[PDB]
Amino acid sequence: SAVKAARYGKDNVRVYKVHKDEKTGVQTVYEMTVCVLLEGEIETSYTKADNSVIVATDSIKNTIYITAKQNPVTPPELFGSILGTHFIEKYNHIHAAHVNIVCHRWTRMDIDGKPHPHSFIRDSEEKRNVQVDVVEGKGIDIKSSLSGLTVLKSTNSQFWGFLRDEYTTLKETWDRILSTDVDATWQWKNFSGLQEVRSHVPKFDATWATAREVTLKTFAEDNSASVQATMYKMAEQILARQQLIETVEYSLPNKHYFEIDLSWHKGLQNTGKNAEVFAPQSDPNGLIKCTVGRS
Amino acid sequence: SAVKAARYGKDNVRVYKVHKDEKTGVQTVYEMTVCVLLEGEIETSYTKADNSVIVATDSIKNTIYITAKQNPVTPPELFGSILGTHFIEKYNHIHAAHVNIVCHRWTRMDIDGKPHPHSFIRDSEEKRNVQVDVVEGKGIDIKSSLSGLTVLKSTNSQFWGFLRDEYTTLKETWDRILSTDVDATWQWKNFSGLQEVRSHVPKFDATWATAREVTLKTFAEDNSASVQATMYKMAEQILARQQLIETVEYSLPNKHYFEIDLSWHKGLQNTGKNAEVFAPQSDPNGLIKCTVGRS
Amino acid sequence: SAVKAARYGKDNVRVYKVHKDEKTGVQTVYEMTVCVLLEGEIETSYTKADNSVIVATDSIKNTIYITAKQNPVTPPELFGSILGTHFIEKYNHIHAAHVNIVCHRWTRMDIDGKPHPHSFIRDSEEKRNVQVDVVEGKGIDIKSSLSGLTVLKSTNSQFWGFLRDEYTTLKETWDRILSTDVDATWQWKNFSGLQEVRSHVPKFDATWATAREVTLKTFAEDNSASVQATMYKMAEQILARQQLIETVEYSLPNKHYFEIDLSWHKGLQNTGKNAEVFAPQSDPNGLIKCTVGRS
Amino acid sequence: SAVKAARYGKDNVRVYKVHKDEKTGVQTVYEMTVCVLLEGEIETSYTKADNSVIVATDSIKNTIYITAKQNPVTPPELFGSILGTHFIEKYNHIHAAHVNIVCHRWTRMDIDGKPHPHSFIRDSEEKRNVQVDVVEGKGIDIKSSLSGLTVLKSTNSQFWGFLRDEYTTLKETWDRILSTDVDATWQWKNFSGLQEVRSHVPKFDATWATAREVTLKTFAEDNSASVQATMYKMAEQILARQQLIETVEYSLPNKHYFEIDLSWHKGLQNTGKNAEVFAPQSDPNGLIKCTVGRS
Ligand SMILES: O=c1[nH]c(=O)c2nn[nH]c2[nH]1
Ligand SMILES: O=c1[nH]c(=O)c2nn[nH]c2[nH]1
Ligand SMILES: O=c1[nH]c(=O)c2nn[nH]c2[nH]1
Ligand SMILES: O=c1[nH]c(=O)c2nn[nH]c2[nH]1
Ligand SMILES: O=c1[nH]c(=O)c2nn[nH]c2[nH]1
Ligand SMILES: O=c1[nH]c(=O)c2nn[nH]c2[nH]1
Ligand SMILES: O=c1[nH]c(=O)c2nn[nH]c2[nH]1
Ligand SMILES: O=c1[nH]c(=O)c2nn[nH]c2[nH]1
Ligand SMILES: [Ar]
Ligand SMILES: [Ar]
Ligand SMILES: [Ar]
Ligand SMILES: [Ar]
Ligand SMILES: [Ar]
Ligand SMILES: [Ar]
Ligand SMILES: [Ar]
Ligand SMILES: [Ar]
Ligand code: NA
Ligand code: NA
Ligand code: NA
Ligand code: NA
Repeated sequence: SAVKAARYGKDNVRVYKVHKDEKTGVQTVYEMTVCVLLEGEIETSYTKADNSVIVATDSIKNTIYITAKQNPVTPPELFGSILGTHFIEKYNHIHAAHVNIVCHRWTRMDIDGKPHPHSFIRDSEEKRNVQVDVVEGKGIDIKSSLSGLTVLKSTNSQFWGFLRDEYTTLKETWDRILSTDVDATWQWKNFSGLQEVRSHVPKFDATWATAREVTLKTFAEDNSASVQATMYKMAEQILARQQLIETVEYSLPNKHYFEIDLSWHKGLQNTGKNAEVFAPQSDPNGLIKCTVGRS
Repeated sequence: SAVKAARYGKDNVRVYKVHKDEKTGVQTVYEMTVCVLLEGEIETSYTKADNSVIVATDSIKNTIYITAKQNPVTPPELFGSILGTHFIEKYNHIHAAHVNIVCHRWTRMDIDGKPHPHSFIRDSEEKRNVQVDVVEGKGIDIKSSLSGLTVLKSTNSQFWGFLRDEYTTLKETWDRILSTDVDATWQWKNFSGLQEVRSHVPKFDATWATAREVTLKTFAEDNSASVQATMYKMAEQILARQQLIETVEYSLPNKHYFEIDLSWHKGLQNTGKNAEVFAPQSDPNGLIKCTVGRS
Repeated sequence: SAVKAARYGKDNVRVYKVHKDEKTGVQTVYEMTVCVLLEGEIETSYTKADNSVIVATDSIKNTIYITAKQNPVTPPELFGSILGTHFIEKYNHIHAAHVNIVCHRWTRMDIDGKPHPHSFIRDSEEKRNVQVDVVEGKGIDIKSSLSGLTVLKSTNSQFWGFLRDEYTTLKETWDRILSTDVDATWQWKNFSGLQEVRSHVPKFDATWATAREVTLKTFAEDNSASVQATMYKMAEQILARQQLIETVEYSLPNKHYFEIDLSWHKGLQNTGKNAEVFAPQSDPNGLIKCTVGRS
Repeated sequence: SAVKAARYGKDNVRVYKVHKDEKTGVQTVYEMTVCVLLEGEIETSYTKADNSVIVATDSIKNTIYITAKQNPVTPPELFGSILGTHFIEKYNHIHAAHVNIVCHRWTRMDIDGKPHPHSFIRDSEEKRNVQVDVVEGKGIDIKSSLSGLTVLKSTNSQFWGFLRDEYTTLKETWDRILSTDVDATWQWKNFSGLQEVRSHVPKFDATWATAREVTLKTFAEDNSASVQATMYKMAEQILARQQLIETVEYSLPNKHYFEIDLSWHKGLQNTGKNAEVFAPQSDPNGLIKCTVGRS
C-alpha cells in the first residue's frame, strides 16, 4: 500500500474582523468561515508515525487568525491567495494550500432612513464563496461563487415538448411556478501568483456583483423554456461581461410546487388557470447542472 | 389510568397561495407552514379504539388547503382564526383548535430599480408566526411573533457591575460586540370570536411592523447595559404603541464573539482598543428572557 | 410597564466527563448538553441597568463544569438536582434554577465479541433528557424523557372507522406501515429537596429503562387501531410500573409512507396486497399527543 | 459560449421497499434516497430551447420506483448498476447515468430476546452509500462508502513531535481523546457492464462489512500516533482483504475535546492525569484525508 493522495488542515474556522474609520466613526464588519488544507511531502505522517512533517491543524488555525489581523479579509479571493501563498512559501515541504472561504452577510441597518454606523443585519442566508488553490510552481487557481440565493417566480416559466414514453406521466405546461436555490460558480484564468492576483483586485467584487445581477435579471425576465435554457442564458451573459473568467457553472434544484385538485370538494376550482393554492414539495427535486465556456 | 390531556392533528403542512391582479398584471405570493391540532371529546380514540371521534389528520390537511382557497391567507392571525373557527363550528365534539402558522419570506425583486410583477427572493430565514387558539366558549387567543432576525452591533454594548465571586472569571467591559437572534412575541387581548377578529384586521400587520421596527432601532441605538436592559426597552415601547396587546415577550441568545490574544506572535496587538479580529463562538450562548406587561 | 416574568442563564453548554477505574482499566464516558436558567429578584437588571443582581451567564457556565468535576454526572436527574440546588442555596436572591440536560449516546464498542475498555460509538441520535426545576420553598420538580427514538413496523397497523364527511379522502385500511419518532416524558412526584432525590437514585435509570422497553415492545406487538390507541397502552403500562411517576406524556408524529400506483406502467401491481415499494413522505405528518395520569 | 459539461436528473428520491416471506412470515424493510443524473446529447436543451432531448426528471423519478418494483434493491451497488444500465440502453442519446444511493438503517428489533418479524429501529444515523457511474462503452464505475459512523476513544491516542515554530501553541500530548465521524470509501475495479457486476454480488455486502469491522477494530485498538497514522492502517487492511478494490479513501474530522483548567477555582485539579471534565469543541475541527492504493 502507498499513499496516492493526502491533504490535511483545519476546517470550520470562524472569523470576524471589524474595521473602524477615523474621520467618519463608521464601522464595517466581515465574517467568514475558513478551511485550509495542505499538500506536500507528508506521506510519512501516514506511513511511519512521523509527525515531524506535520504543521499542526492547531497552528494552521492560529495562522488564519494572524493572517486576518495582518491583512484586509476582503475580497475573499485576495485573502485566500495571501493565506494560501503563506503556506507554500513558509514551509519547504508543503507544495499546495487549498483555501475555502464562505462569507456571511452582515448588511448595515438603515435606521429612520439613514445607514447606522455600527449595526448590521444578516439579511439573507445567501453566501459568497471562494475556493483558492495555491500550488507551488503552478500558480493560484480561483473559483468564486454565490450560493443559497433562493428565488421563486409565480408565472412565465414553461415546460413542454419533452420526451414522452411508457415512463412518462408528467403533463406538459405553458405556465408553472419556478423556484430554485442558485449555486453559480465562475472559474478565473489561472494567476501566476500573489502579485498577479493583486493586479486584479477590483474585478473580484465587480464580477460577483455582475454574476448576481445577471442571475436575478435573467431569472425574473426570461420566459423560461426550461431550467436548462434559463441557466444557459445567465452563464452566457456572465462570460460576456468578464474576460478573466474561463468557465461559469450553475447547479439548480427544481423546487417543485404541485397544483392541488380540489374539485372533489364542492366542485372547487383550483387547477389550470384557476390554480391559486399549491403544495410545495420538499422532495424529490429536479437537479439541473451546466458548465459553459468560450467557443 | 385516564387521559388527562390530548390533542392531535396535522403538522408541517406547506401551503403556497398566489394572488393575480388582472388589471395590473401584478402577482403576489404567500407561503406558510401550518399545524392544526384539535381537542375535544376524543378520549375514547385513545382508550377504546373508537376512531369515530377522529377527524382524520389527512382530512385536517385537506381542510387547510380548502380554507386557503376560500379565504385570504393574510394576515396569518386572521387566517388562523378562520381555520380554527371552522373546526369548532363544524364538529360538535371538537372544543378547541390550535393553529400554528409560520410565514416564509418572498420579497418582490427589484430589477433595474422597478419592482418585478412576479419574481421574488427569500431575503433571510426570518419568520413571522402566529399561534391561534380557538376555544369553544372562550373566544380566540392569539400570540404573534417574529423569529430568526439575526443582528450584530460592533460597538456600544457594555457589561460591567455584575456579581463577582469564586465562580466568576468574566472580565468587566465597556465596549464589546452584541449579537442575537430575535424571538419576540406579542399576546393579544382575548377576542370574542371571528367577528371581532375581522374587525381589527389592520392592527395585525401594523403591530408586526411596529414590533420589528422598535426591535431594530432600539438594538441599533441603545448603548446597552446588558441584554436584559435593552430587551426591556424594546418591550416597553411595543406595549405603549398598541393598546390591544397585553404582553410582549423576548427570548434572546447572547451570541458571543471572543477577543483573540495574538501577543504571543510577533507582539501582535489584538485586544482591548486594538481588537479587530474575533472568534465567533457557536456554543455555549447566554440566553435571556423577559415577559413585560402593563403595571 | 413591569417585568411579569424573567429568567436567564447559559444555554448549549457541552460537557464530557470520563471515569477511569484504576483496578480494571475500564473507562466510561458521559457527554451531555446543559442549559441553566435562573429566576429571582433580578427585575432591576431589566428595569434599572442593575447588573449587581446578575450571576453572569459566563459564571453559570463555569459553575456547570465545576459541579460536573465535583459530582457524578449520572443519572441526569441527580446531576440536575445538585446543580439547581447549588444556585438557590449559594445566592440569596435567586429563587429558582431551571436545569435542562440532554444526554448523548456513547455505547461501549464490542471488538471481537468483548467490550473494549475505552472505545465508544454513537449508536443513533436518540437522547435521554431531564428538566429539573429547583424552586426555593417548593422542592424539586423533575421531568425525564427519551426522544429521537425512530421506529417503523411494516405491518400490524390499521386505521379504519374514522369520521368521514365532505372533507375526507383518506381510504380506510386494515394493513399499513406505522413509523414514528418517539418523544416520551414521565413527570416525577415533587421531591422535598436534594436529600430526598438522592434517596431514590436507582429509580431514575430503571424508570428510563422501563419506559424504553415498554415503548419498543408495545409498538412491536400491538396490532394498532390508531397511533392514539397504541400510545395510550404504552403510557398505562409505564405508570403501572413505577409508583413515583405521576404522569406519562407521549408526542408521536405519524411518518406517512404512501402506496405508489404503478398500474399505468406495464400493468405493474403495487397496491393493497401487492404493495412492496412505497414513497416515504417527509411532510406533512400526523401529530398525536396524550398525557396519561392515574384515575 | 458552448456547453462544456451538463447533467440533469432527479435528486432526493426517497424509496422504501418491503419483502414478505412465505414460509416464515418474516418481513424485511429497505429504505434509501436516490439521485440519478444523466449525460449525453442534451446540449440543445440548454442552447436552443429544445426539450425534445429531455427525459423528464419526473420520468426519471417514476423510473426509479418502477425499477425498485422490478428488482431487489440490495445490495445498492447492484441496484444502482441495474438502474444506471437502464438509462443508457433505453435512450439512444443518453451516454451516461450517475446513480447515488444513500441507504438508511432499519434494524430488526429484538423483543424479549427474540427478533421481531416486522418491527425495526433506526439504530444509527450512519449511512451506507454508493456512487454508480454507468458510462456507455466505458463500463460501470462503482465507489462504495460508509459515512456518519461517529466514534470516540477516551485514551490511547497521542500527538507529539509535530513542527514547532512561531505559529505553534499546541502542546504535545501522550494521552488525549480522539473522536471522529468516519467517512470511508472503496473504489472497485471498473466493471465491463451489468453482467460483470452480477458475477460479484456477494462481495458488495462482504466488503462493506469488512470495511466497517476494520475501521472499528483499528480505531479501538491502535495506540494512535496521529489521525494520519490510524487512518492509514485501516486502509492498508481493507485493500489487503479484497482484491477487487483499487483504492481506499478516508476523510476524518478531528473532533476536539479540550481540557478545562479549573485550578483558578479552589485549586481544583482537572488537567493532565487529573483531567476528568472536558469541553467538546463544536468548531473548528482538524480535517485529515488520505487515498491509499496498491504499490
Ligand atoms: O492527529 C492529529 N493530526 C494533526 O495533523 C493534528 N494537528 N493538530 N492536532 C492534530 N492531531
Ligand atoms: O401535480 C403534480 N405535478 C407533477 O409534476 C407531478 N409529478 N408527480 N406527481 C405530480 N403531481
Ligand atoms: O448582557 C449580558 N447579560 C448577562 O446576563 C451576561 N452574563 N454574562 N455576560 C452577559 N451579558
Ligand atoms: O475572550 C473570552 N471572553 C469571555 O467572555 C470568555 N469566557 N470564557 N472564555 C472567554 N474568553
Ligand atoms: O393513527 C392515526 N391517527 C389519526 O388520527 C389519523 N388520521 N389520519 N391517519 C391517522 N392515523
Ligand atoms: O397514498 C396515499 N395515501 C394517503 O393517505 C394520502 N393522503 N394524501 N395523499 C395520499 N396518498
Ligand atoms: O425545467 C425543467 N427541466 C427538466 O429537465 C424537467 N423535468 N421535469 N420537469 C422539468 N423542468
Ligand atoms: O485546551 C486546549 N487545547 C488545544 O489543543 C487548544 N488549541 N487552541 N486552544 C486550545 N485549548
Ligand atoms: Ar473575517
Ligand atoms: Ar433556472
Ligand atoms: Ar400561503
Ligand atoms: Ar439586545
Ligand atoms: Ar457529562
Ligand atoms: Ar404508536
Ligand atoms: Ar428501497
Ligand atoms: Ar483516526
Ligand atoms: Na513550499
Ligand atoms: Na365544537
Ligand atoms: Na436563594
Ligand atoms: Na444510450
